[PDB]
Amino acid sequence: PVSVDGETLTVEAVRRVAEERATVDVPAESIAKAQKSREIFEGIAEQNIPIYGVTTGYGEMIYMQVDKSKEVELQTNLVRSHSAGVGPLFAEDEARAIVAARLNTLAKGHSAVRPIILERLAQYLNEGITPAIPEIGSLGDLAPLSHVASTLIGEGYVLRDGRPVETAQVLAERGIEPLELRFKEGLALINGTSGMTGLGSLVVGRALEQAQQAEIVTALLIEAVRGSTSPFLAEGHDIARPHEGQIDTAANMRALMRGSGLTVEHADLRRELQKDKEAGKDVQRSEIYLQKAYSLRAIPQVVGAVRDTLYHARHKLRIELNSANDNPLFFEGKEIFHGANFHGQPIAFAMDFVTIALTQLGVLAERQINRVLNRHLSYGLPEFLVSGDPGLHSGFAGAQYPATALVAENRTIGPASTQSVPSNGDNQDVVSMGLISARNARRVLSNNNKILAVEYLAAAQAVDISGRFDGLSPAAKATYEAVRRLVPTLGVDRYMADDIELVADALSRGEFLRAIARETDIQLR
Amino acid sequence: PVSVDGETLTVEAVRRVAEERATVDVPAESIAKAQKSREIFEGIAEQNIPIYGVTTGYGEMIYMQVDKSKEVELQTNLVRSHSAGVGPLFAEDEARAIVAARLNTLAKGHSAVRPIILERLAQYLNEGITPAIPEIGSLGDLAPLSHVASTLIGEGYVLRDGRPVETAQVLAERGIEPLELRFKEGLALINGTSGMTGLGSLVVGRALEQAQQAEIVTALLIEAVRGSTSPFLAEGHDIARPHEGQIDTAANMRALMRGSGLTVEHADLRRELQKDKEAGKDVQRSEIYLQKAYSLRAIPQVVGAVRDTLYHARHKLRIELNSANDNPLFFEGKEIFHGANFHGQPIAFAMDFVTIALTQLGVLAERQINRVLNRHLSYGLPEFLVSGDPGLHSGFAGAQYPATALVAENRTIGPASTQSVPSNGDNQDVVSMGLISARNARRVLSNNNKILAVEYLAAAQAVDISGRFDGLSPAAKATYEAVRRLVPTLGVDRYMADDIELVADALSRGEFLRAIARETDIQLR
Amino acid sequence: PVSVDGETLTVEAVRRVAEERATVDVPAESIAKAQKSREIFEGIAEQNIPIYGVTTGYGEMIYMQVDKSKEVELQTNLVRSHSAGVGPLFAEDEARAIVAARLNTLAKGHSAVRPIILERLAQYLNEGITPAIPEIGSLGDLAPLSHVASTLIGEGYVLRDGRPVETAQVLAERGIEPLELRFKEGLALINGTSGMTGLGSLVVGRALEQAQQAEIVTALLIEAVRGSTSPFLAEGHDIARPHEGQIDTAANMRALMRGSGLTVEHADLRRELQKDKEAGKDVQRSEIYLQKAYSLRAIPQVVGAVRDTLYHARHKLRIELNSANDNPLFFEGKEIFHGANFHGQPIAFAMDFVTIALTQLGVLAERQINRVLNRHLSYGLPEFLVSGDPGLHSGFAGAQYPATALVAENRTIGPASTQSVPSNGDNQDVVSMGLISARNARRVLSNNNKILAVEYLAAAQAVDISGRFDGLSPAAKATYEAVRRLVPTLGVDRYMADDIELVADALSRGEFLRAIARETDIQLR
Ligand SMILES: *N[C@H](c1ccc(O)cc1)C(F)(F)C(=O)O
Ligand SMILES: *N[C@H](c1ccc(O)cc1)C(F)(F)C(=O)O
Ligand SMILES: *N[C@H](c1ccc(O)cc1)C(F)(F)C(=O)O
Repeated sequence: PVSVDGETLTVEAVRRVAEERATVDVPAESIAKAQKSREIFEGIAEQNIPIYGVTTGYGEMIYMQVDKSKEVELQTNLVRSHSAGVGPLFAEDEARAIVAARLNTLAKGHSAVRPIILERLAQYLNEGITPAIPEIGSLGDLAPLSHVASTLIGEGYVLRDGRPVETAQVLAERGIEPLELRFKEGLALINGTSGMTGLGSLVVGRALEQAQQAEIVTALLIEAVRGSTSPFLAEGHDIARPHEGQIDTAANMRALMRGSGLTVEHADLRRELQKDKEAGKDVQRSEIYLQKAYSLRAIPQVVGAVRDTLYHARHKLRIELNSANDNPLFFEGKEIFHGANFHGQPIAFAMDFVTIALTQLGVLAERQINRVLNRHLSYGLPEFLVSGDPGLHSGFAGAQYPATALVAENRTIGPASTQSVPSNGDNQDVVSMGLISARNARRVLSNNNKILAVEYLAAAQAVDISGRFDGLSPAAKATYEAVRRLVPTLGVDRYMADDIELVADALSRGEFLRAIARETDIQLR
Repeated sequence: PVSVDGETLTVEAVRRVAEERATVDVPAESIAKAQKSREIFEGIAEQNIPIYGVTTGYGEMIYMQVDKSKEVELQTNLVRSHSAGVGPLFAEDEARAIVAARLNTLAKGHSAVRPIILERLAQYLNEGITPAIPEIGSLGDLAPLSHVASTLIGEGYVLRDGRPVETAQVLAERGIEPLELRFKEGLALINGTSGMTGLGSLVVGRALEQAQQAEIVTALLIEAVRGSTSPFLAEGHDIARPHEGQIDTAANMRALMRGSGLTVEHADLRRELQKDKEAGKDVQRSEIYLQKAYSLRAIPQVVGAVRDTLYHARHKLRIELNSANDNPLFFEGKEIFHGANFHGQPIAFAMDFVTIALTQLGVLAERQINRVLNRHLSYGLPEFLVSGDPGLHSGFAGAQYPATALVAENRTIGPASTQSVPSNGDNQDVVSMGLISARNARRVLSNNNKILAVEYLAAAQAVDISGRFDGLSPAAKATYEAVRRLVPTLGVDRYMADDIELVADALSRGEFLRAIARETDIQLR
Repeated sequence: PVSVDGETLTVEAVRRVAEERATVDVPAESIAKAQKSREIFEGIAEQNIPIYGVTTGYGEMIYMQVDKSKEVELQTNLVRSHSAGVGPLFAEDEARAIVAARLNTLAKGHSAVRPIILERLAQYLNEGITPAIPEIGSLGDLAPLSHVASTLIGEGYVLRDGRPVETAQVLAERGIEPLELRFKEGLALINGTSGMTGLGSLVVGRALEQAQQAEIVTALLIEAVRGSTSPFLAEGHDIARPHEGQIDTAANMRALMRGSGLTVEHADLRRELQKDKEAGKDVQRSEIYLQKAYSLRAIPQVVGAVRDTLYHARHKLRIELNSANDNPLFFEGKEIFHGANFHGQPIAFAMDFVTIALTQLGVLAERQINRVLNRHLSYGLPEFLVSGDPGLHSGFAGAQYPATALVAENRTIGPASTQSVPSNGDNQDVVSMGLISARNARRVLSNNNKILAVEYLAAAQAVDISGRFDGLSPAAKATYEAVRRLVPTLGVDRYMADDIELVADALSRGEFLRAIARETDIQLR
């Protein structure tokens, strides 16, 4: 079970609830802290004193004072008038992550909402009731969260087999009686960063697994091309350049290639090269390369930088997940806090940074593909990995194009966290556009799986063409088998699309990270 | 019927074939010119002389000389090895536009393909056989066109109710015997810009209708707010600043508001303002604005600039549609032309420019929405168009957000025509990424319909709140009725998403352009 | 004196050396380490053992084996052939930061450089010999570092009065004998990230001061328009949403407005509303805003997010400064390390994020300017801060434009860390472009000072027009006076460009941060 206590929720926890339908539980302590903050708050709203969104209009219309006698209407009109989302609907897991983020937020106890709201949200998650949430509308997350809030009151739509269905129907067929929003409840359900933070959580968690799966195929490729292990030696990172991510990537690369009979040690390389040099020449040519190209050597530095960005994003997301990103807020013994914790700037930036970092991860993976397919660049491998008569067959020549194209495409994706546009009578004069940033990172993550899919297939192909299977390390063999289990060796030319999408789906499921765990002792950071 | 003669095909013609399933016909003359270019070419290939893609390997593997005895295999291996597309599938109309563009290209007669290829392509279009074409893979359009070529040989997949189905099955169930590719036919079917040019055609055609529909709601809005007609007077454009698009937009605005009883003439404005000024004051305040804000005045200049960009794009597309964008090429009495007419740079640029122009069209539409919803900015209209008790009801306050958000999103879309990345052993060292550019423009076009949807609804709402219906011009009344036919006046607050998507779908169908044509004499440029 | 030991250098220290010309000293322990490593390495090189860039060609030409008899020539040809920088030259302070970063890198003792090289770079810094370094060339920093390396051997140019002067002459004048590059010294000098790390250090250090100065004006503005203090209450951050930067910004704002007679507490706002309301009916309008717009309420969340980004960048830069970003590397008792520690991905990413963060800092400042100039949003202040008769005078109307334009300009600056382009026979197939990333950030930083300059002038003007000087807090009176000491109150309209440039310059040297330190007891985070 996952404890949604507004204090200890983690990015991985969110993914379990969202992706693996893990049961959720709001601890008694959170319910208690919620019921008590609600109790006090109600006594305040009963005196009809000015409170944003409770006894006043919303946004710019805050100058409008509303009498407590309207309590339920004010909250309902809000949820309805703001359910203005457009575009595609979020997938089931994305919608669950968002709902989980809003629940954790309210579970912190400063939102002044009745316990049944938390209970009803936890119920929807546990009973598989997923709101239909359109992706566009959030300025950074009113619209998206309004569609969620709608379902709690028997309105809006819920997801069922990919399509939206009236909430009223699904609820009636559940024996669940919709709720009636009271003081501040409508506002609290929609005034937060749960959309960008929920989706961001999924993206960053998966981004880290992608970094791992990139290291996994990179290792296999390095073995298949008989690269040097020098670039990954601990001294060059742990000692000479202590960036956390760099140290982690190098450690993972050393572990992945451990036991390989194909990789080369620097000592052997220079000795081999030394034997190759004559004594009378001041300058002489050699076919031996003491060092390989950047794409097969600067891995610790590049993927490591990506990891650093991802670590920073996860840290921000963890703080956010367990924060009262709502307004106004309640603190026992104090005036009602009127601030802007609903402003997603910290997540907007974090996700924009993830978009950039993942784009470079893809750039690296595509150049490695180029490396293995180019005869002048690959170590003893036929052009474009053609196993038969080249020219007559193109081998992987056509498969490189989608990878190359996705790099160009990811590069057309610009930062959204800096594109605020003033709205609502200039009341919202500076916003974060955070959910766009999150959707941007998701897109790159998705495109990267396709790029990586081509690389995984190319690597497995490089293995059988060279006849180097037996030399592969235990991990490389596991990776190879995982690919071959999905797609066979490329003999004559054939329709490629199905094979690529098959491997890319596997990557999106973390299937290669699983193969390593299930087939080796290796523990990847 | 649409004549696909490789000489006179127009962007509108492509849309008819693609969107309205208009019958296609390859004229006897084109078939003749095709059979004759094929005849001669065959005599050339029979001498086993070096010809790219016919008797040699493809791309970098052109150094590989292939014997004519392989004819069919070479062409088939090519189509299969290059069907490496990934991502979503193009919709039925998009796939039809692409196929139509490839047919027109071959119909020009310099591709040296057998007539049955043209006949079979025309057959697929006329019989409703739509290839399943994944959107990603083209470097600017091998992969996408390879998926098309696959279906001609009974391979790959075809679209059926949104899903891909094996071509072999569908063909067998059609009594159609797949084709067998011969000398150069596989290469000719995939070596062109038909993907970006086919999709570009649809986008630009629809872009022009969007410009018209933006002018339509802008006119209604100007009437509803009682704006001045001064900005649209012919002298200010036809004489003072002769940009084609500017002249066209102003002419359309004058025609649309013709007969309005709400608009104001400059003469009346200054007279009204003159009566309002005292004689003893050197400087005095007034609530009268002789001029309105840019969003309700710089329409000719802004939408006109958009039109200019769109006119330029359509011109490029028309030239491209009727060009031999293929390689190598055949010209009677000459050596086989080995060039690069498959390079989509002219379309890549054109579509990137359309992406930019349409983004600004959206920027303008969103500020007009802001204009009508802001009490301090709208002419005698309640805040956020709330017809009842503001504050208690938010009216259109929540509806502005998706429009504002889409502007920010369109701004994160960067040019693709400059992002070439070298591939295929540096053989393709400079590409255009044109299909990405085309998909970029499509996205903005799609987002703009949502922005416009909010504006159309806001305008109709501004009409009933002000009680100005009776004053609307014949065209404004037609536009108003068209909206009300889909969505009712906004009384109390209510779920907005459905209403917005309903109007946006209508816009994507050109429903408002239709209302004007069907309800008025007005002829819009 | 700043200790350059390759272990403890800080960004702050880098600035002292670069901006304040603090003296540099390589500690004896570092000299001893470098000496020992040099002697051991020399013994290895003397045996003609294959070592990258010592006994082999460079980059792709690593396959060329060069005899040790060409020691000096090899290192020298490298520096010359790579001194291909173009574009403007870095300023004195920027060039010193680059030299400083390189010196610290070599001082770590893993570069196998003779101690004299450390001594000479130190001497250039301590004696004011500044390399003329072209800003463009680095793929991320060979070209720019090669121009620096050139000056050590008496070649290239030295900067003087913004003009380049042949090094040989300068050294001849100062009485210094150029050095002769020995094994690996040419490569060690140019094979690192000192260009982006040096420049990045200055930028990040100043960016933090810019965040402080943004908080300083914002505090003054808030007092000038009597905004609420509820948004900065500790429990809303320290407790509710503990993002480090957010907590710091709130804490700073709290300290800045302490002792103000103009700011209002939420308790007051609600009491004023409670009284303004006369419970006769349910819904009523009020002129009182219980909460202010985002630009005056979301300060901790937005500037806090910027701080978070800057803290991460500073942390990455601190690690990088004290790293052996060079290749190959010497580790006693171990094989020579052949990796890629010269790859700037970690800093390239870091600076791209700083570019993004600062852009948003400017977006916020520009909207705050819009706030006080717009009569509908200023809260009683005259339109455009005109003190005389509006219309006849425009006041600050024209001054807003450069600020607005700069926001647009900063948004046209895209990430560079993702724009790698393969070069050098594909040996450098994945680079970082980090120096471009650092210059992008410097540009936004510079542009922001202009935006803030207009805001500082507008704030002070608002103080004057409202006659609220006496009600200002101590910090606010100090900020106000600092401005007034440079620019007079705006009476009649007048040329504004000199006034803005004067305050923009004051901001670039941190004069406002200094006024606070000198006039108050406030210590800002
Ligand atoms: N997030 C609130 C809000 C603003 C505007 C509309 O239409 C709905 C909700 C808020 F106002 F911004 C706030 O909580 O301060
Ligand atoms: N468009 C051709 C091509 C190149 C590469 C691959 O793999 C398939 C097809 C061409 F080579 F570029 C050409 O026609 O010149
Ligand atoms: N930075 C080195 C380099 C590369 C290319 C050229 O032309 C000069 C120097 C290196 F190669 F990258 C290296 O491995 O250090």
